[PDB]
Amino acid sequence: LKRDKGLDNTLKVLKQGYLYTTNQRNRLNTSVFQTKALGGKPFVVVTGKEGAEMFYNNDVVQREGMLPKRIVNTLFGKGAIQTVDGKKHVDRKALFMSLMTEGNLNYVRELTRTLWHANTQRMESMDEVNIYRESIVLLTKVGTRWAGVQAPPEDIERIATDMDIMIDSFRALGGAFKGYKASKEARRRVEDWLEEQIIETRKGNIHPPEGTALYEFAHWEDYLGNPMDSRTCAIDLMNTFRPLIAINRFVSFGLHAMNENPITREKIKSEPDYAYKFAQEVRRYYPFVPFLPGKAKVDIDFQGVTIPAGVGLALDVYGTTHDESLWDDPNEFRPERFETWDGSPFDLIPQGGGDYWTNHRCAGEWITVIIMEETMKYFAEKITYDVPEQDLEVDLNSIPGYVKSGFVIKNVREVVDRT
Ligand code: HEM
Ligand SMILES: CC/C=C/C/C=C/C/C=C/C/C=C/C/C=C/CCCC(=O)O
Repeated sequence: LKRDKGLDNTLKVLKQGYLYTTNQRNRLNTSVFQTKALGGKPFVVVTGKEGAEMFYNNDVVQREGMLPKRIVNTLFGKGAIQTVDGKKHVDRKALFMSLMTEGNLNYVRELTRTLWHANTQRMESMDEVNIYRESIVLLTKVGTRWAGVQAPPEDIERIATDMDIMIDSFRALGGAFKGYKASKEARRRVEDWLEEQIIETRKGNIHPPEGTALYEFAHWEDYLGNPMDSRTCAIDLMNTFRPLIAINRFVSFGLHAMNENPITREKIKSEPDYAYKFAQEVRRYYPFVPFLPGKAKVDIDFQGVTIPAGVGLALDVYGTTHDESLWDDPNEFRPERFETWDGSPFDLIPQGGGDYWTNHRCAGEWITVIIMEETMKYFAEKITYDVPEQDLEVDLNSIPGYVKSGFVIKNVREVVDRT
C-alpha cells in the first residue's frame, strides 16, 4: 500500500484541493494510496467504479462517526441522517425518499419555473446580477415552499445567507477557521426556526399540507413507533431543503458552462432532452464534493492491497467524476456524453454512489436535475443578457468550487414576441 509521505498532510490537501488525489495517484503510479490527515489519521483513498462499489458495501464500511465533528456542527447538524448507520438509517432514509413522488417532483419543477418567470423584471432593473447570489435567494423561496415551511418575505435574504454559510463550511475539512463560530450561530438560527414550525405543527396550531416535508417529518414514526424529538426532526427537515438551496453552486456553474460553450445554449433551446444532458454534465464536470470519509470495519482486500481494519477510507468523488477511463475526455464539458451513459450507480457520483434506500447516497438527485433543467431553460430561452469582463476562474486547487466572481450578468431583457 503506497503512501503520500508525512505525519499529517492536511495542509497539502487544502493547497492542492480537488486535484490532490489525482496528483498523488499520478506521481505514485497507482489507483490506490494512503495519506494522513485531520491530525495524523490514516485514510486510504479509493476511486473509480470499483472504489465506489466497495465504499458502499455496508458489511465492510462504517460511515457513522467519520465526518469531522466541526462539519457535523455546521453543515449537517448533530444526530442528522448523515451521522447514523444501520437499521435506524434505513428507516429514516425511507422517510426522505417518500417525498420524491411524481407529484412532488412535478411541483418543484413548476415552482422553479414560476419563480424565474416572476423574477425577470427584478433582474432587468438591476445594473448587474450576481447569479450565485440571485439564485441562492430564488432557491430559498423554492425550497422553503416545497418543504411546506412558511418563510416571511422579509426573512428570505437572511435565511439565504445563513444557508450559504452552512453550505460553505466544509472548506477547512473539519479544521478551525475564521468563520466557524459564525457558521454555528447561522445553523442555530435556522434549527430554532424549524423546531418552532415542527412544534406548532404537532400542537396543531399550524396546518402544513399533507405530502410536504414539514407535515411528513412532524408526523412520522420510526420503526419502533416513536416520532423524532423536535430538535432532531428540525435538523433532518433542514436536510430536505438546505441542499436544494445549494443548487445555487450548480446554477452559477451552468451559466459559466453556457458562456464558455455557446453551442450549448442553442441546443438547450431547440433540442428535446438536451437540458437533461446539460444538467447531468454540470454535476459531473464541476467541482463540489471533493471526497467522502468512511472506515474499514474489517480487513478489506482491494486492487491488490489489504486495507487494514480500523483505517479510514476516502471515496474520491471528484476523481471518479473525472476518471479518464470512465469518461473519455473527462476535462471537457460535453453533454452529449450522456447519450451513451448506461446509468451506473458507481461512475456519476457527484452526490454519492450506491443505493438510495440502503446507502448514504443523496436523496435529492432528481430534484437537483429538475431544478437545473428548468433554470438552464430559463436562462437559455426566456432572457438575453451580456456577460461583463470579470473573473471567471474556477480554481481547482481551492475547496469549495466557485466561479470567483459568482458569475455576473447585465442588460437582462425578457425575450418576447410583441408582433
Ligand atoms: C446541490 C447539490 C447537492 C449536492 C452536491 C449534494 C451532495 C450530497 C452528498 C455528497 C451526499 C452524501 C453521500 C454519502 O454520504 O454517501 C448527500 C446526501 C444527502 N442529500 Fe444531497 N446533494 C445535493 C442536493 C440535495 C438536495 C436538493 C436534497 C434534498 C432536496 C438533498 C438531500 C440529501 C440527503 C437527505 C442526504 C443524506 C442521505 C443519507 O445520509 O442517507 N441533496 N448529498
Ligand atoms: C484526502 C483526504 C482526507 C479526507 C477527509 C474527510 C473530509 C470530509 C469531507 C466531507 C465533505 C462533504 C461535503 C458535502 C457537501 C454536500 C453538498 C451540500 C448540500 C448540503 O447543504 O448538504
